[PDB]
Amino acid sequence: NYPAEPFRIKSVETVSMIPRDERLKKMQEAGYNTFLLNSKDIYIDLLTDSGTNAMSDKQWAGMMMGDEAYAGSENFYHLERTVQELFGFKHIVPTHQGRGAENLLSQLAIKPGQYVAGNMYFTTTRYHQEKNGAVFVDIVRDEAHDAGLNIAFKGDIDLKKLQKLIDEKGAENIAYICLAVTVNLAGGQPVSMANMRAVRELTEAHGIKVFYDATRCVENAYFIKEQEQGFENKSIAEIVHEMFSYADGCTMSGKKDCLVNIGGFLCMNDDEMFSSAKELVVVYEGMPSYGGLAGRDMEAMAIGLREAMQYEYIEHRVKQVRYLGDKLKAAGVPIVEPVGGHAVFLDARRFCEHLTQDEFPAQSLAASIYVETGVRSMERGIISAGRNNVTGEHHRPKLETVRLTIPRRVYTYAHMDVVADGIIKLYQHKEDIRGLKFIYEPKQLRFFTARFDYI
Amino acid sequence: MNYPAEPFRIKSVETVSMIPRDERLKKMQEAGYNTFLLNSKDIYIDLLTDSGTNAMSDKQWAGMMMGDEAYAGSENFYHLERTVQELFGFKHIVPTHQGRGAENLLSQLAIKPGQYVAGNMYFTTTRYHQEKNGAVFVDIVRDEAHDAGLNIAFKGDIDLKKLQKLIDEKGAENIAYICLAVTVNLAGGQPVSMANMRAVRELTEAHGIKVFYDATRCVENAYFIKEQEQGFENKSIAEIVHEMFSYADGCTMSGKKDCLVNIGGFLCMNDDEMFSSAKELVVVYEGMPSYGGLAGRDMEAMAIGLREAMQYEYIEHRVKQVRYLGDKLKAAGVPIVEPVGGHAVFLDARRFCEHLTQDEFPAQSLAASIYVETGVRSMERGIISAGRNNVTGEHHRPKLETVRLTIPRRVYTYAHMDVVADGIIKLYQHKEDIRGLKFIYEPKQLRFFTARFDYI
Amino acid sequence: MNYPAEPFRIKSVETVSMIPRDERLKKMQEAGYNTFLLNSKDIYIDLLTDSGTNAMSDKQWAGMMMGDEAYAGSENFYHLERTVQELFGFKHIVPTHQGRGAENLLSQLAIKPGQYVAGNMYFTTTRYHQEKNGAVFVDIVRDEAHDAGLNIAFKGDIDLKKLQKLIDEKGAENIAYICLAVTVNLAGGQPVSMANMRAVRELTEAHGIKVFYDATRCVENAYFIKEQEQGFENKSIAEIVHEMFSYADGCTMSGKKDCLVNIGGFLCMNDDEMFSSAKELVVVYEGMPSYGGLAGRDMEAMAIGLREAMQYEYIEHRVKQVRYLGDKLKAAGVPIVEPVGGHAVFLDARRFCEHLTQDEFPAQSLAASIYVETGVRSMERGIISAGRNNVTGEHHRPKLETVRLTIPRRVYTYAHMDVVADGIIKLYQHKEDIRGLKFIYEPKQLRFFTARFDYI
Amino acid sequence: NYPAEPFRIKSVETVSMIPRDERLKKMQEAGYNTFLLNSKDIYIDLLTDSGTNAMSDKQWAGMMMGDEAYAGSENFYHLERTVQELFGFKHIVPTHQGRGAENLLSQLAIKPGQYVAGNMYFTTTRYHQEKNGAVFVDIVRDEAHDAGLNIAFKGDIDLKKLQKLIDEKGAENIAYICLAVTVNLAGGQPVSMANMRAVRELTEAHGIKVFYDATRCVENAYFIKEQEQGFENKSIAEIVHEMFSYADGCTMSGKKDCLVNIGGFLCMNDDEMFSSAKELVVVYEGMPSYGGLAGRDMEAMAIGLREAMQYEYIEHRVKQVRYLGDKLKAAGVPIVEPVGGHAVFLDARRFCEHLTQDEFPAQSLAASIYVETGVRSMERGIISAGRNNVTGEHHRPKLETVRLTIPRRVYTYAHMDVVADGIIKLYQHKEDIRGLKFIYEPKQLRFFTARFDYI
Ligand SMILES: CC1=C(O)/C(=C\N=C(/C)C(=O)O)C(COP(=O)(O)O)=CN1
Ligand SMILES: CC1=C(O)/C(=C\N=C(/C)C(=O)O)C(COP(=O)(O)O)=CN1
Ligand SMILES: CC1=C(O)/C(=C\N=C(/C)C(=O)O)C(COP(=O)(O)O)=CN1
Ligand SMILES: CC1=C(O)/C(=C\N=C(/C)C(=O)O)C(COP(=O)(O)O)=CN1
Ligand SMILES: [K+]
Ligand SMILES: [K+]
Ligand SMILES: [K+]
Ligand SMILES: [K+]
Repeated sequence: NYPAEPFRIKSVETVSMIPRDERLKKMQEAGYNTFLLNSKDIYIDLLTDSGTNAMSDKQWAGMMMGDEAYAGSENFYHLERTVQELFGFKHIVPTHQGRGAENLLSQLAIKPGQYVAGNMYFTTTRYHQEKNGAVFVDIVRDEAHDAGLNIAFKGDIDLKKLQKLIDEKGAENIAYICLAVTVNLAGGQPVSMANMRAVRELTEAHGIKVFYDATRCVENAYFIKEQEQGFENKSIAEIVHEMFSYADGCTMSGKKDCLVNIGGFLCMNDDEMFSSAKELVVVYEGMPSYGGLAGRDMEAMAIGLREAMQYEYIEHRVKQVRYLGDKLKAAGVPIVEPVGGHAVFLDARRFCEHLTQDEFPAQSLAASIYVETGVRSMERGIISAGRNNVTGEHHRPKLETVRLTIPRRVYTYAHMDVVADGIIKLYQHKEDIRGLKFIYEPKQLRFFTARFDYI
Repeated sequence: MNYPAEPFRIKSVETVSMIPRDERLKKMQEAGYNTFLLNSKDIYIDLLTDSGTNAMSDKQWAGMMMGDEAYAGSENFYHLERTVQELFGFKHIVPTHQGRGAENLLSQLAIKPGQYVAGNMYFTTTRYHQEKNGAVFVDIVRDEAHDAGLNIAFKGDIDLKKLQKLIDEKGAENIAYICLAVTVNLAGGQPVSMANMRAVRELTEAHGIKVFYDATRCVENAYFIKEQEQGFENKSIAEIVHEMFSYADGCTMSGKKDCLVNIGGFLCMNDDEMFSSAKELVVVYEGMPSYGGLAGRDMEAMAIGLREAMQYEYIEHRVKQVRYLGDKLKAAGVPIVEPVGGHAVFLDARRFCEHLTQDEFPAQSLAASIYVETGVRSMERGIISAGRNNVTGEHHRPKLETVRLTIPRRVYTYAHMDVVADGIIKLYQHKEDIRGLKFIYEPKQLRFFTARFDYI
Repeated sequence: MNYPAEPFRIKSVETVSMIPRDERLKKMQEAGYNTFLLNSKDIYIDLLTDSGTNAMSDKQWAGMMMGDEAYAGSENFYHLERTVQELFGFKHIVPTHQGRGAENLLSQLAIKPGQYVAGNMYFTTTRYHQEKNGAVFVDIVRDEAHDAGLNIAFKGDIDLKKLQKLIDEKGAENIAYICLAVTVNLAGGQPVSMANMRAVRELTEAHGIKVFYDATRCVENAYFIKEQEQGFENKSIAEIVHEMFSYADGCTMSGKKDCLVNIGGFLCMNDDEMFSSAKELVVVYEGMPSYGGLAGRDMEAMAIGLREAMQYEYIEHRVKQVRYLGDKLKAAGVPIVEPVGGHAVFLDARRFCEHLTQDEFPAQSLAASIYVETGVRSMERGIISAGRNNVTGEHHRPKLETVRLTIPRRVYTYAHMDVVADGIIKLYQHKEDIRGLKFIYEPKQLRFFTARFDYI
Repeated sequence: NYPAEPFRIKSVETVSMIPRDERLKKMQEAGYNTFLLNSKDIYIDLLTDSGTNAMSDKQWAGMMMGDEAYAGSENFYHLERTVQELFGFKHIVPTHQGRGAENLLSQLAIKPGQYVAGNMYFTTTRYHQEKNGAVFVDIVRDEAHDAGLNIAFKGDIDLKKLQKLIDEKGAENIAYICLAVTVNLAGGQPVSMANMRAVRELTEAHGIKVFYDATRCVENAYFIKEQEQGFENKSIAEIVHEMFSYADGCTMSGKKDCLVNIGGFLCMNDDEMFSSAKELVVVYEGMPSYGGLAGRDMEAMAIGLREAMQYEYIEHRVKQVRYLGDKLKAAGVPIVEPVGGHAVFLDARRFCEHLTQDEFPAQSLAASIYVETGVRSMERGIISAGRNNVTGEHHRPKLETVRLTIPRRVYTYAHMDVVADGIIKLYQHKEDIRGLKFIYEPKQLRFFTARFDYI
C-alpha cells in the first residue's frame, strides 16, 4: 500500500524550525507570495520537484570524479553510453537543463507556419515552438481537461484529433508531435504504451516526426508497470526503452527524473539532425561533449538516470505522493484527480469557495499553508496566469490550484503528514482564509515578485 | 507532540536491500550465530549499534572538505577544543580516536592497583580498562535499574545509600573515582537526573573523591532532564548539558554517539597535572595531543556535530523516534525494557524466550533469529556481553538479558521503524522456536564481539 | 620576484599520463586533425583552454557541500548576488549557466537590427550573438593589437580615434553599445589600461552610448594594471577591479575563467528596465532569475572563487606562471605573441610555419602537430576561429594566426611548463614538416569547435 | 634527473602568505618553538610527512562511499583484499594508525625479559617493545651511525650482530627482529632486498620471528628498484611483495606511504596470532573490521596503497626530496647523507658552529627558517631528546638536526626552491644566527610546548 523508503539517509540538510509567529513575519516580509520566501526560512519546500532532488552516495562519489576537460570529458562518454543503453536513441547532446534542449530542438525541427501538436503543453516547451514560428495544437483526449475525473492514462493523445489535424492541414505542414510524459499541466498524468505506439504508427505512415518531452518519463513508466495490462512482468528499464522506441528523439530535464540538481539533454536518431544539433549547441550551451554542464554533473546525471530505473525507488517515489493525496482526499480536501507522479494539486477554487478568483484564493491558501506548517507550495492559478497586456485583464484560468510538488528522496511520510495535517486543519475552518489584493505588481513575471496584503 | 517529523531534510541517500531468508540462514550459520560477525552488505536495516553509524549534516560535510591536516596547530583542533570548553565547561581536552581510547588514558592515570571504581552499572570496555589497571568494579546503580519491566523515571541514578556504604566499608582513599555514565547504556539507555548528579558531587566532594563522567550519550540524557525533571522544562539543552558537567572532574567521551560522527572521542579534565600526564600517555597510544589519532577533518566534524546535537528539535525527534518503536512493540505485547531509553529499544529476551535458561544464551539467540526472519541486525546485551567474573571465572549473570535494536542518529524514518516492529511482532508469534546456544569459540575478554556459538 | 612559487598547497590530485606517439597519431587522424575532437583520456597536459578547467579550493569544495538547491530564494544566490554587487559595483545581477548565455541575453536586449556594435577586437561567441541579432561588428582596437611580435603594453586598448570616427560616420543612435573586453582574448590575453577605460566612458557618455564589459578575465587585467600602469602600483586588486567596472553600464561574465570555477556565468547591469527585460528572457533560455541554469552549489562556488581571485599573490603567480612559459619559449627563439598575456602563450603560426599560406591553415595544423609530438593539447586561434564574413562568404583573415597554450588556473606547476616548452622547442627544430590542411567538414557558424580537416 | 609531477592539481588548500615582519611576530608568539606555530600561519609545513599527504580524486570518491557499519563494512573487505594482494600477508587487522598496531604486536609477541633487536628504532615502536618487558638491541650496520657517510642501503642489519645476539642470548630469548623500512632515525635510509633475505634465512633457521615496521616501505622499494642490482626489470609492486615475503608480519602507518591523513594496520601470517590479535584490537582500537577507523578511511587507505605502487609516483616523490638535498648540498649547506626517502636533515651542529649544543642551534635554525620563508621544520636535536629525569641533565644526542620532512603530493619544486633559497641565504650569513635559552620548560614532552628567547 505504502512502502518504506528503499534507502536510508546518508546525510542531512539542516533546517531552521522557526515557529508559527516567526513564520507569520517571514510570510508578511515576502508580501504573502511564497515565491519571495527565503530558502533558509522554510522547513519543507514543495515549490517544485525540479532540481531539488537528493543524490545518492554513489552520485556524490561521481561528483568527486569530474573530468572537467572542455572537450572529450570521460563523464560525457559515460552519460552518452548510459542514455543510449537506457533510452535507445542513437545520438545525445547534453544541455544545462530541459529548456536548453527545447531551444535546440525547436530551431532544428520547425519551419515558420508549421504546426506542432501535443498532449497539452509546458510553458517553456511551447514558447520555444512558437518563437520558431510554430502554431500549437492541443491533441490531448478531452478527459484530461476534466480535473475531477478519476480515470487512468489521462495524458493520452486523442488519435482522432491527430488524424483531423493531418487531414485538415497536411502532413508536410506538421513540424512534429510533442508527446509529454507525464503531462504536468493535467496534474502529472501518465501516457499509456498503447497510446505511444498508436501515435508512432499513425505519424510514421505520414512521415511525421515525434519528439518526447521526457522529463518525467520514469514516473510515467511506473504508471504503465502498475496499471497497463501486460506490463506487469516488465522492468522499469524495459518499459522506458520501449516508450522511446516510439519516438524520433526527445528533450530531457534531468532535474526531474534523473535525480540531479542541474542537467538535461537532447536525443535524436537522425544523423543529419544530430550534425545540425552539434552546430547549434555551441552557440547557446557549450560543446557537444559538455553542453553547459560541469563534467561532474554529466557524471551525476549518468549515475542518477540509472538509479531511477530501480523498481522499488520509483514505486516509493510515486506512492509517497499518492500517500499525501490519499490522506487529503480522505479528509474531504478537494484535489485534482487522479493524483499524478510528482505533485498533489489542491483545488483552491473549491477549498476557498467563499472567495472569488479576483481575491486570489490559490495565492492566499499557499500563504496560509506556509504560516501553519513551514511548508512552501506553488500558486498555480490566476496569479501565475498573468495579465493580458493588450487589454490589461487578468488571464483567468479554469484551474485555480496550489501545487504541492515533491522533490525525489528528500522527504519522508512524516513530512507528508506535516503537510497533510496542516492542510486538513485549514480545511476544517476554511471560511477563515482571507482574500488577497495586490500591493505591488510587476508588468511581467508577476508570480515571481508580486506582493500582496489581506483584503 | 507525540511523534514529531524529522527536523531536517534528506541531503543524500544510501540504498538498502534484503537478501532472501534462505541466504540469511546461510549467513547466520557462517557468522557462528553471532550478529557481530555478519557482513554489512548482508544486512537490510542495521540496528547493531548507534556507535559511529550516524548521518552527518551538510555543514559537517562542508567541514570535512576543510580538514587542516597539520600534525600540530590545526585549526580543526582549536575549533574542537574551544567547542568542548564552551559546551561542557572543562578546562582541558585531549582528543582520542574514540571512547575506549579515552578510557585507556583515564584508567591508567587515575587508578592505583587494588582500588575500587564505583559506577551506575558496568559497561563492557569501561569495566575492562578498570579491571586491567587493577581496580575492582562496584555497581552503585539503584536496584530498580536491573528490572527490565519496571517503568520508573531516571533509572540511571546512583543509589546514594550504596555509595555511602562503599565509603564506610572501604574508606575514601581506596576509591579511585566514581564513574557516572549519562545515559546508562546497559540499563536500556536510561537517564540520570540533575538532582542525582548534584547529590553525588556533594557526597564525593566531602570525602575528596573524584567523579568522572562517561559523556557518550549526554545529550540524550539532557533531553530526558528537560522533558521530565521538574524545574528544567524551561532550560535549553545546552544549559542542561553545561550544568550536568559542572558536577564532574572530567569525562570520557565517545563522539561516535551524541557528537553525530562516524569516528572520534576525547578525554576532558580540570586538573593541570592530570592534563600533563594524559598528554604523555596520549602520544604512546593515540597520537600527539594536537590530533589524538584523528584526521583534522574528523576533529572538525566532531566540533560541528556536538553543537548540532544541542538543537532541541533534533534531540526531541531523536529520542521520540526510538520511543515510537518501543510504543509499537509494547502495543502488540512484545516484552521490552521500560521505559524506553535514548538510543535503542531493548527486547527482554528472558520474557521473549521463557522456554530457555540464561545459560542457554536467549539474548544471543534471539538476535540471530531476528536477523534470520527479518534481515534486521541487532546486538546481544546480556550474559555474553557481561563477560566473566575475573576471580571465580564464572559468567557474570545480569538480571538484564536483552537484545538491542539500536538506532543510529538521523539515518532511518518511522517507516523503517514500522518495518522493524512488524518483523519483530511476527517473530514473537513463534518465540518458542528460538533455540538455546553454546560457545564454540570464546575470546579471553570482551568475548561478545567475536565469539562463535552453535545450537544446543 | 620573477617567478614566485604557488601561493597555495596541493589539496588533492588527478593522475596524468601519455599514450605513445603511434597512438596519438591514430587519435589525431580520428579527430580529423582538429584538437577539439580528441578525448580527454588521450591527452597528457590539456592546454586547450583555461575555461572551466580551473582547480577549486578547499573552501570552494566546502561551499559545494552546502548547496541550497531551492528554485527561488537559495542562500547561494544571495551570496553570489551580494559578492558581485560588492566587488563589481553593478546594481543588478542575473546568473546564467556560462558566458555565452549572458551574451545571448545582452545581444537580444540591447541591439536593434542594423545597428553597430564596436569592440576591442572580435570574440567568437560574442560576435556571433551580435551578428545573429542584426548588428554589424566594428573593430576599434588599436592597429598594434594585430601585430603578434610587437611588444607594447596595454595592447587591448580601444583606439579613441577609431571610436570617434564611428560616431561621426554612423551617428551615435546607430551604435547599440561598445563592447569592451578585459583582457582581450584573441590579441593574446592583452590588458586594457584604466586610462583607456576612463577615456572610453567619457567619450561614449557625451554621446549617450552604452558600454558593456566582457568581464571574463578582468582579474588578470587588473593584475597588469597594478603591475604596469603608473599610479596603480599601490592599489589592491579589488580596488582596481571595482574602479574598472565603474566605467561600464553592465557586463557579461564567464565565471569559468577568472571566477575559478568549472561552470557558471552572469549578466550585470545598472538599469532597472533592462534588469526586468533580462529576467523575462533568462526564464526562456537559462532558468529562473534566482538560479539562471546553475545548481545552488555552483552559485556558491562562483561567489567564493571570485573573492579568492582578488588575492594579490594568487593572481601575481597565475600571470607569472604563464609568463615563465613564454619566457622559456622566447629564449629558445620560438615565435610567440608578445607581450605574453594573462591566460596563455600564443605561438605565432605564421612564423612557426613560414612555408605555409594562411589559406592552408598553419595554426590548425601546428596544434595537431604539437599534440602528435608531445601529447599536449592546444587550440587554433586564427583563420578557422575567425569564421566567415557574413556578407561576402569569404574567410575572415586575421593578421593573428596563432596556436594557444592555454593555462587553467591552479592546475599545473613550473615543471609542467618546462615539459611543454621542451616539447615545443623540439617540434620547432623541424617546423617545415608541418603540412597544410583543407576542410572536409565545415559547420555553418562557430566552425572551429567541430570542423574536420585533411592534409593537402 | 628530476621528473615533472606525474599528476596535476585537482584542488588547492588556501594559505595566508603573511610577510616576514608578521612571521616574526608569529614566531615570537610561539616562543621560537616551531611546534607552537598555528597551522593557519604557515605557508609550507615540513614538520612531518605523517598524515599530511594530498589524496587523489579517486580517494575522495572513496571518501563519499564510507560504509560506516560497526562490523562487516565493505570498506574493510576492500582494504583487506588490497593488503593481502600487495603485501602478501594472510591476515590483516586495521588500526587507527601505526602506534596502535605497535601496541597490539608488542603485547602479542613479547614475553618479559626477551630481546627485540632492530635496525635502529623509532620512538613509539621501541616504547611498546619496552613497556611489554623487552630489551632493545641495535643490530644496524655501524655505517648507519656515521651521518656524513654517503653509502647505499645504509639501513641494512649487520648479520654478524644478529648472529652474536643469538649466540650470546639464545634464540628462545629473542621475541623478534624488528626490521624497519626505511630507517627514519638514520635519515630515512633504505634496506636492501639481499639484507631482508639474509635476515629471513638466519632467523628462520632458529625459529625466530621477524616483523617489519613498514611505514615507509614504498620509498624503500623505490631505492631497491633504483640501486639494487637485478631489480631494474621489477615493478614497485613486485618489489614490495618480495620484501614482505621475508617477514612474519608487519605494523604499518598508512599515514606515510599509503597516502592518507589517518589509518594504519597490523599484518601477520600465523592463524593463532591473528586470533589473539582480534581478541586485543577490541580493547584499544575497535572491531577486527574497523580498528578505530571510519569506513571511509579504510576505503581511502585501500585506494592510496594501490596508488603508491605506481612507479612514476614514487620516483617523483623520492626525487623531489632529492632535489631539495642536492640543491642544499651544492651550496655547501651541511646535511645528513645520503638524502633519505621522506626528508632532508640539516646538520645544525655544523650549520651553527659558532653556537654550543646548550644554545640549541637546531631549535634556533628552525625558527630562523620559518621567519625567513614561512617554512615550518622540526627540531630533531637536544630539545627533542629531552632531559634525564634521574639527573636533570640534558640528554645530549650526537645528531643535532632540523628535519625538513616532505608530505606526499602537497608541494612542488618551486616550494622546494623557497625552502632551499631561504636556507642557502641563511647559510651565507650563518654566524648571525643567535642562540636560544629556555623561558618555559615542561617536565615532559618539552619539544611540544617549551618556549625560548634569544640569548
Ligand atoms: C514537463 C516539463 C517540465 O515540467 C519542465 C520544468 N518544470 C518545472 C520547472 C516545474 O516546476 O514543474 C520543463 C523545463 O525543464 P527545465 O526546467 O528547463 O529543466 C520541460 N517540460
Ligand atoms: C556508554 C559507553 C558506550 O556505549 C561505549 C561504546 N558503545 C558501543 C560500541 C555500543 O554499541 O554501545 C563506550 C566505548 O566507546 P567507543 O566505542 O570506544 O568509542 C564507552 N561508553
Ligand atoms: C573573452 C570571452 C571568452 O574567452 C569566452 C569563452 N572562451 C573560451 C571558451 C576560450 O577557450 O577562450 C566567452 C564565452 O564564455 P563561455 O565559454 O560561454 O562561458 C566570452 N568572452
Ligand atoms: C618509522 C616509523 C615512523 O616514522 C612513525 C611515525 N612517524 C612520525 C610521526 C614522523 O613524524 O616521522 C611510526 C608511528 O606511526 P604513527 O605515527 O603512530 O602512525 C612508526 N614507525
Ligand atoms: K537546483
Ligand atoms: K568544466
Ligand atoms: K592528519
Ligand atoms: K563508523
